[PDB]
Amino acid sequence: YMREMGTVELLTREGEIDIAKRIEDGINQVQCSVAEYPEAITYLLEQYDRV
DNA sequence: CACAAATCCATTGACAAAAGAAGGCTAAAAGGGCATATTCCTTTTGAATTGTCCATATAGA
Repeated sequence: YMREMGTVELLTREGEIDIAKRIEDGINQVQCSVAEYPEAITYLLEQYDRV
């Protein structure tokens, strides 16, 4: 385990910021893909009524 | 050998204890959420197999 974790190198602070921006990009892409789906709204409407 | 009485087995009935449940409770058990910065652990003996040279037989030059 120590070897396989030692091959990978650490991160720079700006590096971590880059990775975080990548994650936001992914999550926003998936939220937009959900947004182009009408039943994505229908399910939330039904659930609110349930509450 | 029949008729008169004391002694048995059965239901009425009620009555108290006991248990199966149900709810109301409370102790407890299990999640979840934490944002100055944390970067690589602490005795031999023998046999059988496996990896290492050696004899050697053959094939080209």
